[PDB]
Amino acid sequence: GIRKYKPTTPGRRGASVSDFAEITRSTPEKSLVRPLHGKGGRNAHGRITTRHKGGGHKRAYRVIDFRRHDKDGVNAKVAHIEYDPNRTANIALLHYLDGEKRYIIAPQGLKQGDVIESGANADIKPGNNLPLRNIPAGTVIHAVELRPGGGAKLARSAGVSIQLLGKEGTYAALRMPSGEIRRVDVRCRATVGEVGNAEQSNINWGKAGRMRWKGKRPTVRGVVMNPVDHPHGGGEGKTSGGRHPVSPWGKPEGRTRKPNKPSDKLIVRRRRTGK
RNA sequence: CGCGGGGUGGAGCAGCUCGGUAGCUCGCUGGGCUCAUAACCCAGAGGUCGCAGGUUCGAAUCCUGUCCCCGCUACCA
RNA sequence: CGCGGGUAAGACCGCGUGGAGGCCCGAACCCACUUAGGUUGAAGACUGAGGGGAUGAGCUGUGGGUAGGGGUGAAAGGCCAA
RNA sequence: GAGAACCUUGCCCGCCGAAAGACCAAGGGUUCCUGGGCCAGGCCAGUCCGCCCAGGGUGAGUCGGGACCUAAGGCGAGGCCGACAGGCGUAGUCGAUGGACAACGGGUUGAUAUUCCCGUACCCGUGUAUGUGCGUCCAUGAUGAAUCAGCGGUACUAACCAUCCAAAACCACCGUGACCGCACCUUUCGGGGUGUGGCGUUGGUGGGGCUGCAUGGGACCUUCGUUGGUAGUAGUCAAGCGAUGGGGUGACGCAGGAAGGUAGCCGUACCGGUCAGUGGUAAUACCGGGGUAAGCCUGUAGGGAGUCAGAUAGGUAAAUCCGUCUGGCAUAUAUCCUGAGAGGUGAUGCAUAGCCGAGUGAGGCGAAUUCGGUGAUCCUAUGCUGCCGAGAAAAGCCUCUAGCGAGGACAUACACGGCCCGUACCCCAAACCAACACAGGUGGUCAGGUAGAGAAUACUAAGGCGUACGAGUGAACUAUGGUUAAGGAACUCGGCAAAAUGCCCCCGUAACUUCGGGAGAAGGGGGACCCACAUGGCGUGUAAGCCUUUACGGCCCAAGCGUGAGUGGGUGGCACAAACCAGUGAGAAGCGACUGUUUACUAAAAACACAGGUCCGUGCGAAGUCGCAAGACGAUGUAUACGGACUGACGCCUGC
RNA sequence: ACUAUAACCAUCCUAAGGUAGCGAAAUUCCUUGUCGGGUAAGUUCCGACCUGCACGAAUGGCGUAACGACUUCUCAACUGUCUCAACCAUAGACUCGGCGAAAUUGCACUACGAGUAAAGAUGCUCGUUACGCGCGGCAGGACGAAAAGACCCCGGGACCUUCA
RNA sequence: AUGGUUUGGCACCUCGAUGUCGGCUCGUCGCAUCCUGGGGCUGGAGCAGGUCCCAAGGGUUGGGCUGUUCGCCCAUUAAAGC
RNA sequence: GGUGAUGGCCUACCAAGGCGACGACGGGUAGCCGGCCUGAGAGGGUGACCGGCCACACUGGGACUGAGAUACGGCCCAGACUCC
RNA sequence: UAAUACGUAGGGUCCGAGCGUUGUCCGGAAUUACUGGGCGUAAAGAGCUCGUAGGUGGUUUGUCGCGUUGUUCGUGAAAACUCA
RNA sequence: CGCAGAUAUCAGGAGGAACACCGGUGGCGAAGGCGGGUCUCUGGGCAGUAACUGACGCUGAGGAGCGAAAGCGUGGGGAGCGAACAGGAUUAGAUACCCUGGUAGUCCACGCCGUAAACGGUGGGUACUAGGUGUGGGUUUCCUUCCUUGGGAUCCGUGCCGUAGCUAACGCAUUAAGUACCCCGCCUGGGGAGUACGGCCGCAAGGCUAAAACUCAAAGGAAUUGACGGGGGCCCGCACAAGCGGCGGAGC
RNA sequence: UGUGGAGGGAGCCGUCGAAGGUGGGAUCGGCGAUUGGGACGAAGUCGUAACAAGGUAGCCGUACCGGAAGGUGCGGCUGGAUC
RNA sequence: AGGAGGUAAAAAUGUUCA
Repeated sequence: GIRKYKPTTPGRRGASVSDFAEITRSTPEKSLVRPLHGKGGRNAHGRITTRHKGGGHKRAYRVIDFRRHDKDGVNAKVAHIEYDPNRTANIALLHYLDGEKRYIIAPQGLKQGDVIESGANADIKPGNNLPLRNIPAGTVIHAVELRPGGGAKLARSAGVSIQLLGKEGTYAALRMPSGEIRRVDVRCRATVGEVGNAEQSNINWGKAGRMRWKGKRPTVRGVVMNPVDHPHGGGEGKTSGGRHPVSPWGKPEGRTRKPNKPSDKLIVRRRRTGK
C-alpha cells in the first residue's frame, strides 16, 4: 500500500512512500545481480540523447527471467519478494525444484510459498507462465512476448495487465494497458495475473531531491529558453511559445509512429484519446 | 515634434454615384382582438449625413474646408 | 515499537523508547546578500566587517566523457582555458 | 665584516598555535647539504638568501606504484557500417581515484631513512640435508556390474468385450421433375387453379436386425523390468597436485546512536632536583620525569553461524562443491568463527628526566616508571539497529570435480634469491596554479592545555615565525578601529552603515495554521565568590566482602578520583552569560509555495527548478535524440513506463 | 412616482462577446482618482469603491500556513544616520635616508575681466593685476586623462524571428 | 518692447567622448526685493494694508509624501524671495 | 507556629490528591429574611416604612487600643478631590 | 357633509377631595399547565438504533423503619396576616 | 445524423449499467433501504418444546454507530441517462417546459458528508377495551374426501372496514390518535431566523448548537357555503359547424 | 557604682504587602470608510414562480445554472388533479 | 360485460376605497 508521510518538513508535507509490505527481504540474491552504471542520458558519442537523466542512486540489475521457456513442468516456489530499483514492480525470487534460482515480476496476490508452474499443462494461476494457446480468453495476463522466444515485452510495469480477448487462429487478440488491441502469435508466452505494486502510481514524491535520487534531472521549459535554444523561446515577459507547440527540435505535436510498419497489420485498434 | 476617422426616418442599422435617397427592425399614429397590453391590419405617416464645389444636368453617393462622438497619437534617446 | 488508559475490538489519548528530516542554530567546507576599502589594486574581480547554506537537489579529490552552429546549460544567450 | 636596522649568537618582547605547527599527494625539479661568492636578482642595503659557482646528496622483498585485479572510460584483432577520409564495436588489452598483498620500535649523517645500522618479526620463492610420512608397481581392501532362463507388464496384432456412429438397409408418412384417373372454378374459349390414388422419393420425417467406422478395458508373440551364477572377473577407486571450467566468498548504501575499549590528556605513588637576591616560603612549596612498538602467545567484551544423512542433475561436461527437496538430531552461558582490547612476551634490550667533565660538540653514567580519573570525531565495526533512494567489478581466497599423477605432502635445520620506478627538498607555499619572493587559490593526514557545547573564540604549550624598505612626526585629508553630552531616524531614495539583541537554566508565550508549525514568538526572573546541607547525591571503582560454571568470571563496594544541580546563609563590586564569543524583535501587504539554482567579472530576484497537475506522443532494436549509415542512449526499461509541451505545493475553481 | 443610475428593452455585428473571482492592481494614462485608516503633516503603505486607458481563470484566476540575504509600509528598542560635530590611536599622507615607476606629453617665462573668435580663449583685442623659485593642500578650468561615443544617424556585419 | 529662465525653431563648436535629473557640500553674481530700511499716492481715521518708487548690506527655518525639481501639507518665522 | 477557639489559618516536609454534567471554574445581576402586593390556591413578583442579620463609612490596604472594632463623627500609609 | 367613537354644548354616568394618565408587578393567561396544557394535519416525535449516567420496577416471605404516617417536646423572635 | 453509404436488416465482437416476466395493498430489515443466478460468510425474527437462569427488565440525557439521493477526495471505469453547457424550436422575451446533443455525475474500490415530505408528517415498552374481512409465516385440531390452501383454535405479522371511546374536525379505532403506567425528545404567536455572533464538526459544500433588536394583530388547522379552474361528467342556446345575407372599405 | 547587666525602644535589614509601573493576552461594548441582508411603505419598474392539472403538479434534501421570481438533474413525499 | 394507449404546443397582467 502507501505510507503518507507526516508534514514535519515542507519537503515531506504531502509526500508518500510505499509500505514495502509484500517485500520480505532487503537484500538481493547475489548470483543474479549484475552491475549497472548510469549513463546520464548519454550515448556512445557521449552526447545527451535523452534529456533529464543523471545523478541518481547507484543501482544493480536483478536478472529477471522474461523468457520462461526452459523450466516447463519444473515447478518453483516463491522464496522471496524483493525490491527492484530498475522497475516499478517488485520481483519474486523463485526456487525451482531443480535448484535453479530466478527472478520474476512479482504479480499481484503472490506471496512466499506460492507454487509457480510453467508450461502448457500449468494451472491458470497468478505467476504461472504459459503459452497463449493454453491460456483461455478473458484472462488477465502480464509479461507477454511479442514474438516466440523474444522474451516478455508487454505488461511489465506495476499494477498493469493485459486482457486476452480471443484466439481465432495462430493469433491471439490482446487488449493492452493503453487500450490498444493487437494480435500476437499464440506461441508467445504470458505470465498469468496482473503485476503488483499497483499502489506505485499514487506515490507523491514530495520533493525534488527524491526524483534526483531516482535519476530525473530538472526539466526546463522552452518558453523561458532563448529562441536559439528552443522554438518557444524568447519574448519580453512570459510567453506561451509564440507559435504552436513543438519539441526543442521543432517537431510539432502529432503522430510519430512510422506508417507502413510491419506491426500495422497485427494492430487492430490504436488506443483512444479524449473519450 | 506630428499623424488619424463614421455619420442616413424618433432609436439602431443597411444602401456608392446607369440621372433621386432611401429601405429593414424597433418606435409612433389610426383601426381591430380583449372588460383593458403584447400578437394582427394597415389609407399607414415619418429624414436634405449641414453648408461649399463637381465634368455636375444632377448628385446621400464624387472632391475638397466644414460635416465631427471616431479606433489608432506612439518621438522611443 | 512498548507500556498504560479506553474499547466489545477499536479509532483515539497520555507516557516513554526511537532518532526521521532537501528540519533548526552554528565551525570547517561551499557560496557570495549588503556595506566600506581597493579601483596605474596586495589582486586582470579581491580584502575587511557582517551575511546564506552547512546530511544534502550537499561539498570535494582522482580519473574519464560530451567540441563549435556543436557541446553543456535547475535556462542567465550563461559557460566551453582571464 | 671594507661596509650591518636587516646576517650570526645570546637575552628580552611580541605573533600563530584546527596554525602562520608537523607529514603527504598533485605540481615543481635540485630549489636540499657543505664550502665559497656578492656589480645581476631580493621592491632599500646585504657579510645573508629559495640568487651565482663547485662538489656532494635520494639506498626499500614489507612504504607509494609496476610485475596482481578490475570500474568509468579509452585503444580495439577479426568484424559491421561508411563514396574515400573514417564511425562504432566484439574478443581482448589497458585504465585507480578502489580491491588484494608481508614490518615494526629505536639510533645515526651535513644532507637519506618503515629504505642504512641495531633489535625483533613477517611474506614470497629456491636448493641441500634430516625426520615423520602416505602412495603407487607387490599386497590390501570398498567394491559394484553385461549373458541366459523362471516370473510381472509392453499386448506385435490373431483377434475378445463394452460404448458411440450409420455404408446400405424393411415399413408408413409430407407433398410430388413431369405424367397417368376422379372431382370443382376462372379472361368469351384459349396458354391456368384445388384435394387426392400410383409413378421418382427432387429431399425430409418416425421404429427396426444386420453389417462396416472410431474410442476405451483386457491381452498371445514381440518386448521392458525383478531373481538364478558362471562373473566381489573382466573393471573402477584408495598418495598428491588440481583447473584458464562450476560454485561460494570477495561484494560494498545512507543515517543513527548505545555499549565496551584504547590512544590522548589531567593527576598521583615513586624518582631526581631548585631556592629563581621581593613580605612569606626548606620541603609541608615549586620544577622535571613518572616511557617503550610491530610480531608471537592468549582469545575476553561485542558480533555472527544450526548440524548429520539421503536424494537430485539445475550450475555448457562431471562433481562428494553449490543450489533445491526430503527426513533425523538440536535449541544448547553447546560448538565454531570473528574480534577490539586487557595481561604476558617482545624488552637483562631500547629510550629518558637528570649527573660527569667536555665544550667545536665528542662522548660516558643513568633514578623511579605505581595507582586512579577523564576520554575520543579512533578501534570492535565491511558490526548492530532503522530506512529507502535499495547501494561496483575482477582478481585473490576457499571448494568442487574434469584432468595430471609416480612419486608426493608435511615438519625441522642450514644455506640462498627477492626484480623495476619513486624516495633529496618546498608542498595553504618565497619552491605548485597565479607574469612578481603577488593579501588570491590548492585535496588529504595528525588535532596538546586551560576556559568553553565545540575543530568556535581568548590565552598558551610543543613547534615555528617577527615575511625582507626603514627612522621619525600630535598637520589637513583619507582609511581602519574606539568614545561621546542632550535628543534619538529629525539623516536618508531607503534606518545604508553603525548601534542594539546575543549564552545557560527556570517561567511564559498571540493571531493564524496544511495541526507539523508560528516559537528561541513575544515578554520576563536568576547567574559571581565563600561557607554550610555535604564524610552528602551521581559516576567510576580499588581494598574488603559475597557468589560461581574458576576464569581475561560476576555482584556489591569503604577508600581514592572526578562531578554536578539545588536550598539556606553570608561577602564584594557600578557591573557576576562580567573579557572574547554570542538571535534584534513585532505587525501588515505584494511576489514566489517551500529547501535549492542562476547572469565566473555590475542583476540572487518576483526569474529557473521543484513536487503536484493536464495535454500530446510512444505497442517496443518504441517514440524522441546523436549519427550519412551501422550503432548507441532511451532501457538491460515496456503505457502505474518513456519522451515532449504548458502549468507549478496546498485549498476553491479552471467559464464561452 | 425627486434626481440619479438602470434590474428591463430595442437594434447591429460576432465563432463567441470575459463567467466565477479579482480590481487605481508588480497591470490605472487621466492620477497624488475618491473615501476611510495610520501620521502634526503620508504622490509611498493598508482597507474599500469600480469610471478595468489596457485583470482574468493551467501564457492558470482568487487565496494560502510555513519559508525568503526579495520588494513595500509601520512600530518598539537602539544608536554620531542626523541636529552637529569633537577627541584618541593606528595605516598612509608629511619629514630624513635608500631603491625608484606610471598614465600623459605639439609647444611654453601656460594670469584675470569684458569682449572677439569654429558662436564657452593661458595663448587674439582693450585694459586690470602680477617680484623669481619651491613645499603642503583643494579640485573651478585646461571643453582635463582613459576608451577612433555604446545613445542618434549613415554604411557594413553578425545573430534571432517569420504567413519575406 | 525688455529679458533669454520655459516649450520650441536652427543644427554653428564638440560623436578618435563636452557625463544626465534630483539631492549633498561649497559658494558667487544680478535685482525683476520675501523680510529688514527709506519714501510718494490711497476709496490711508488708527492697527493692518493696497499700489508705485529707491534700496541687493545682511538674513531668507525644520519636517511628512514623492527619485523627484516643482507642488501639497504640517509647525514656525521678521521673512520662509526670484 | 498561630488563635479566644477547631482548621492550610500559616510554615517545612511528606503523599497526590480534591471539585466537576447532581453543572465545577467563569460571566451577569443582586444585600438576605420576617414580611409586602397579587392570586381561589399553588404559585408569581417584590425586599419601601417597621423589625432582625449582614456589609460598608471618600477609594484601597493595614493594624493599634481595648472585654468587644467594617473602629461613620479614631490612628497609619498610599491615591483622587477640596481648602490653608 | 346626514360622526351616539373627533371638537364643543347640553344631558347622563362612574368616582368624589379626589379624579384620570403614565410607569412597575400579579391577575385575568389552563399563555411554561405541580395543582393545571400539549405534540398525525394547528408550534411541537430527534432520521433510526445501540447504550452510559439517571429515572422507573413482575409475584412473594421476613426484617430495617430511610421515605411515609401518627403523637409528643423544643424551635418557628416581635411586628405582620387571621379570629375574638 | 446521412447520401464519404445513414436508417433498416443479418452475423460477429467490445464494454458498461440495470436485472423484464416471477413481483403484489406480498416478504425482510431499527431506519436508510433490499429484487438476475450460484457459492461463501453472516445478522435478525417467528412458532413449538417447555430443559435452563431467575426481574437479569423498560426507557435513555449526553455519547457512539448506522444513515436515501445529491455532493467532496483519491484511484479506476464510463454503455445508457444526464445537472451544467451548446445549438434548434416555442416565446413579446425564454438564461425554461419540447427537440438535438452533451460534461460532471450516476457505476466500482476506499473514505469523507451526515442531511430529506429521512412521512404513518403518529418516539419506545407494557396491559386492557366489540367484531367483521383479506393476506403472509408457523403450530395444532375436527369433518374426513381420510383427496386436501375443507374448516376451526392459537402465536407472530401486514392491510381494508367498522363499534365503544377519543378528536376542532378530518379522521384514529386491538398495527389507537381510545383507556392507563414508565422513560425520553420536542412545543409555547407569525415574521426576523433555524439567520447573525461565538463555538464544534467538515477538504469543501455546508451541517449542529443557537439568539436579539425590530416588526404584525395576526400567522395558522379542519371543515362549510359559494365563485372559479387552460379539472371531469351530462345537457342546452344562431354558440360553433353547414348555409344565406351583411358590417368593417365609398358617399350620405 | 556605672555612662554596668538583663530587658525595652528608636533606627536599619528581611518576608508579606496596597497603590503605581512594565508587558502580553482574555473578555465586554461603542465608532468605522465601505458592505450584507431583514422589516414597512403610496403608486414605481421587470416579469408570473405558487394557489384550480395555476397552464411543465407541487414540495423536501442536495447540486448546478440563471436578471428575478425560478429552471434542471438525482432520490424521495403526497400536503397531487383526471381517468 | 372479456380484453393496447392516447391527445388539448405557448398564450401574461389587472392603480384607488372595495
